[PDB]
Amino acid sequence: GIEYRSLHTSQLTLSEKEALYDLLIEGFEGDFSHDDFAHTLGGMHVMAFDQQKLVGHVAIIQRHMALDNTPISVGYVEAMVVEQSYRRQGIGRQLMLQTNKIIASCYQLGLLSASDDGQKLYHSVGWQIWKGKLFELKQGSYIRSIEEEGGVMGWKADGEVDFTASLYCDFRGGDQWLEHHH
Amino acid sequence: GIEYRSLHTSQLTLSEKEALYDLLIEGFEGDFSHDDFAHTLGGMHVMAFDQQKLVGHVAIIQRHMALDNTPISVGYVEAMVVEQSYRRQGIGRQLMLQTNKIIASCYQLGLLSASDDGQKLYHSVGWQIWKGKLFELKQGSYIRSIEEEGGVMGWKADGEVDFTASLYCDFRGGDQWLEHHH
Ligand SMILES: CC(C)(COP(=O)(O)OP(=O)(O)OC[C@H]1O[C@@H](n2cnc3c(N)ncnc32)[C@H](O)[C@@H]1OP(=O)(O)O)[C@@H](O)C(=O)NCCC(=O)NCCS
Ligand SMILES: CC(C)(COP(=O)(O)OP(=O)(O)OC[C@H]1O[C@@H](n2cnc3c(N)ncnc32)[C@H](O)[C@@H]1OP(=O)(O)O)[C@@H](O)C(=O)NCCC(=O)NCCS
Repeated sequence: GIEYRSLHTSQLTLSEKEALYDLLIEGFEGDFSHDDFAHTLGGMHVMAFDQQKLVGHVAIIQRHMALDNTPISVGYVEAMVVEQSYRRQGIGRQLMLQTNKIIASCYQLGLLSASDDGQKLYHSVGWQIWKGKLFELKQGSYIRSIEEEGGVMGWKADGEVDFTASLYCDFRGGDQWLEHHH
Repeated sequence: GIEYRSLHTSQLTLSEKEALYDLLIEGFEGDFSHDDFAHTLGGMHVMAFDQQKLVGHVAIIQRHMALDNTPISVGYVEAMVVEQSYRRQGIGRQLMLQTNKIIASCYQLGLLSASDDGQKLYHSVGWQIWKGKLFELKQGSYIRSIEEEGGVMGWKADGEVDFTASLYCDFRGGDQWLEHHH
């Protein structure tokens, strides 16, 4: 069947990294830059394989944030993709359940960014919309990230996380702006 | 001989985590709290083993910082320890060389905190004192971390890192203060 392996970036072979880049480009329909690839590296990769062949991926990146004024360790989930011909068979769900187990063993909180349609998969494995305010650094000072509110979901490993509290994010750059649409 | 394995926190067994806690407490001479242990978890552990037995460790934690106003991905090295009876045989050095290879495959910059005596080991494997200013968040705003300047060393994976530039750190809490000594 499908076999799942969880590997840190440092544990990947060159072959596996090239196959990951291929899966990401194709699965994101060519909207996937060198910075987006760099942005996926440095943490854990949960990967699905059909015999030797990479067919699914999600990354978990460690981030260090503040919940109101208290430090909180975050596992930040990104770059979820399943090869188009392998979709709608539960691989995405399995990737997320493995991801939840990593978060539970390692971090206080899981966070991710999803579109409205995108959210159902995550919600089926326990994720919930973050209700509180979000803040990001802009030219060295915190400013509320209205854009992103409602698009961020979380998953509670540390039972004392208030999803209505304010999160103050670490800097990850990647053009941040508030959309205004008439 | 000594065998080296690099494992993410999520890949450790319960036995291995308990042995890691034991090594850390003993190797840090009982100055090692639950928060200090939590602070070591969530990234990579480079570990040295004598047959089945854990004898050395160092952790690499992903951090996301700003170099002046540009994002920089950091591998933050912490919790280096070798069992006292195994010291002065090159295990510490080997742990650091494995650590440097992780940094080179994953991050733009390695950073760590060392005492004056502590620095020689790191300097023997290419690390250098960060010369620029350091900034940390305090009640939500950046303030210069004078305390820490001179105690932080870096190791350049991304050849365009200016060690005289200002680093703006992510929040990791753990009582921050400037010492004043007469
Ligand atoms: C999002 C994505 C990873 C989902 O992967 P997947 O393997 O198809 O996910 P799953 O199969 O677990 O779940 C997908 C859907 O198939 C349905 N499904 C899963 N297994 C099934 C089975 N045996 N029979 C019928 N339906 C099934 C699920 O019900 C889920 O429901 P939905 O139609 O209501 O959305 C995939 O569509 C993808 O790679 N998209 C492009 C990249 C992307 O947008 N990624 C997210 C970035 S945040
Ligand atoms: C710091 C520490 C990890 C070093 O581990 P180690 O395995 O002894 O390190 P190494 O053997 O690679 O290097 C240590 C010294 O032994 C010397 N040495 C290494 N191999 C040798 C050999 N075969 N023969 C003689 N000397 C040797 C090295 O020259 C180095 O030089 P130094 O005396 O000038 O400092 C260890 O002392 C320790 O665990 N300390 C307590 C925890 C701590 O303070 N950690 C750092 C937190 S930032």
